[PDB]
Amino acid sequence: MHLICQSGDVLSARYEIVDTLGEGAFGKVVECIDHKAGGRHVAVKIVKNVDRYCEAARSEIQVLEHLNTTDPNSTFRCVQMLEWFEHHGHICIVFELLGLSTYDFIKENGFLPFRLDHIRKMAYQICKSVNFLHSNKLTHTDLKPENILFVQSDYTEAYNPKIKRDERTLINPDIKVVDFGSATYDDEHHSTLVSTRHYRAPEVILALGWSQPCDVWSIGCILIEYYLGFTVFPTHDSKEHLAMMERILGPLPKHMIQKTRKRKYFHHDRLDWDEHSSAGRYVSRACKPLKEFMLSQDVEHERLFDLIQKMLEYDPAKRITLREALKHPFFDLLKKS
Ligand SMILES: CN1CCN(c2ccc(Nc3nccc(-c4cnn5ncccc45)n3)cc2F)CC1
Repeated sequence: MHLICQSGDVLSARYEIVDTLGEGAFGKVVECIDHKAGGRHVAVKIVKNVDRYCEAARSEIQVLEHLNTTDPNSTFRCVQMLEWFEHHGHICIVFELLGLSTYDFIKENGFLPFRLDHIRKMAYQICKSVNFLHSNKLTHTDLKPENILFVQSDYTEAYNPKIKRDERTLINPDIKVVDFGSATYDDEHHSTLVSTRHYRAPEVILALGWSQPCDVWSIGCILIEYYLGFTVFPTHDSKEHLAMMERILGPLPKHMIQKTRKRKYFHHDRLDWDEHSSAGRYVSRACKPLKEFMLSQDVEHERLFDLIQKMLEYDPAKRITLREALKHPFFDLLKKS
């Protein structure tokens, strides 16, 4: 992989590598000068030569040709793919250049949460963009802070004596959504497993089928991370996740516990869980009812926490849609002149 990129390398006799932006399971994204587009800077994703990622990359291109044709102005803030190509048998996708991820900024800002007026603007653009997928019979399936990128990443730094550390604040918190490698059409085959551990919806964990709603869950989880600076679901393990869900959101619905073919996770009608074990005590300590995480009782926090609660509905049918989410009172303050 690194054998196929170094600063100075030229790709498709067009793109000159100046910087690695970041790496991942997929491969790496590099910043390039495009010599045949007036020296415009672009991001190029170089995909690991594994069929798994090869397949993912190829569908990502078909989804983005679709989204780009449907929204040529990029009004719904999906990342714009400019073109793609092959370099030593690795698939390469060229995008408009974006800054670092909402995850990166949190991490670099000392794992501090975003301030609320930024969460509102970011939550809206995430909901508008992902709803545009939902309007076009697509589910992203893999929403997480890492896959939400800032257009501009520039920030001011200032010492907050409220928290006794230096705090970084975005100038422009505008975001776009990336990684359509896992995006599935309503008419296409649905994988048994989708989404990253912490942002997996309960319908997905319990193998009850999934669709647009499994995205709304993930967003719910994103907005908590932004509010706190850490996930409220810190775990790799499936059963542990449901146990944390139970402590924060309350008991799983009767019908979902009934219908699930993953009966490994249940003992009659309750989660098969020794609360007095390694994972057990950890959950009792690390989790509490959702509303006990609110840092303020200010009206603006409660209306955010009402949306998060609506997004974390256990039943995907009842679960608020993003068309409704965009109407929620939390966003009234964006629409005031
Ligand atoms: C530890 N962090 C270090 C920073 N990393 C990082 C920062 C900025 C971009 N930029 C960029 N621009 C346009 C498009 C894309 C993009 C398209 N598709 N994808 N897919 C997955 C991830 C990014 C993108 N990325 C890229 C970076 F990797 C992430 C990992």
